[PDB]
Amino acid sequence: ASKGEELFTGVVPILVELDGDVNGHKFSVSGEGEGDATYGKLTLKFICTTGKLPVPWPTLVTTFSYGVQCFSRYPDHMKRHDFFKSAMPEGYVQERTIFFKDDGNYKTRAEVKFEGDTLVNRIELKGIDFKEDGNILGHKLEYNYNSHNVYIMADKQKNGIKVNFKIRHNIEDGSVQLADHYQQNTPIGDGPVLLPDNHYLSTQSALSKDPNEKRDHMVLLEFVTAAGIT
Repeated sequence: ASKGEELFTGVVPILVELDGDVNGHKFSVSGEGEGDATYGKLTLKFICTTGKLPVPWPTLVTTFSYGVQCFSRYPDHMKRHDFFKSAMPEGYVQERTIFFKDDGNYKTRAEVKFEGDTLVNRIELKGIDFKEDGNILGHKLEYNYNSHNVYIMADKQKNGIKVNFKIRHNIEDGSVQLADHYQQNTPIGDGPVLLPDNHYLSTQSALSKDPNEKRDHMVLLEFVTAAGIT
């Protein structure tokens, strides 16, 4: 019904690459998996290629995925509102500032585009102002994830979208660390893109470990479905 969709009818290979620096600590992670937009589902495995990840794995989930929202299932009646797939194959730039409450912040820039037959997400991250005793550099986060809604509005002026949401990360003492996300997506290409009416993406994630894997790693399963328009 609209072009770009067609790239996503089957199961699509995903490549994720991140280079980061948090308070001066540098690290890289690579990830691979597959996305099925028909079901609204992603499976990804991430490996820290530089040793042991210096921040908790859960703090990077939205950066890696929250990272490939072109795999969202859009119900037929709101397929006119799917910015993410409409920007493909050329892709889009995704930028965020993520504010951890009472702590530092991540600033990220990513490019999400087709390189051949695989969808690749290449990311740069800088984090600063983190306390060495805080929930993040202290590694007090539980290894798990909650459900969140991700709110989307068009930004007519940038030919893109603005996205806001707050992540609730469970701390191992029973409290919650809030992570306020501000996001901006703009097409890499020249062509028209679909600028949406306000809606949101219902997102669920589950984190596990491959018990055969000796590297520091995260396995991520995620289900994402668009909603909010009648």
